[PDB]
Amino acid sequence: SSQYIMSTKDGKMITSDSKPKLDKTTGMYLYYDEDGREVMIKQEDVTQIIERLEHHH
Repeated sequence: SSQYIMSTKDGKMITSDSKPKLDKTTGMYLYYDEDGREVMIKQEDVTQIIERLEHHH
């Protein structure tokens, strides 16, 4: 239900409907894209992970 957004050091922004899972072996954050499969983003490229809560449930 919560909405996730990741901010990239370069200034970009990325959304996801699932909590991105950090893979310490590769320092890669796995997450799911809109209408699609999983995708990868480097841990070091991510400045923050933002959770936006749902309240109208």
